[PDB]
Amino acid sequence: AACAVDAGSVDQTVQLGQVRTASLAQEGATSSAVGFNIQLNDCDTNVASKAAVAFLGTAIDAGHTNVLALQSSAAGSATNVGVQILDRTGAALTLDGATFSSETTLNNGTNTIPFQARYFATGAATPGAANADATFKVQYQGGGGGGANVVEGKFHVTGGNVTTAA
Repeated sequence: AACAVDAGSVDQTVQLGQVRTASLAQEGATSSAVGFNIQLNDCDTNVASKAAVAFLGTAIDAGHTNVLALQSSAAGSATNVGVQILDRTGAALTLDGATFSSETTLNNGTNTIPFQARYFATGAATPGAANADATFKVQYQGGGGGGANVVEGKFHVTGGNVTTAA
């Protein structure tokens, strides 16, 4: 409660564009990264000096706990690729709702915590839609153990497509 999550951040979406299978041909290949942020308003640094964000979603498998599984689709979604959420240090965050981003240091009032989303291949990707969803929670570093916003934010990736094309 040191801050409030901006309503525009509480339910938001990133679109990653179109990716070639040739660009996701082996584990660890990545698509281009697109930025987003979590905006906090009305921050009171009497209460908290720093904020961080954790993300929860279904991971693609046990060996890739920081890769978000894609939603199924009638036409067949891409396989061997999911979505990563990168914090300000470039690290992809484990999607267990308990692995927090590095901290953003706050001023009073409005602050933005920067992130990126990208596709990450776990193998040789195959073509199809590549949409994903996650939830997020904001935690503060402040007195008495800090605090947390009671809101559960929603993050979405839509408009994504993996194709086999030149």
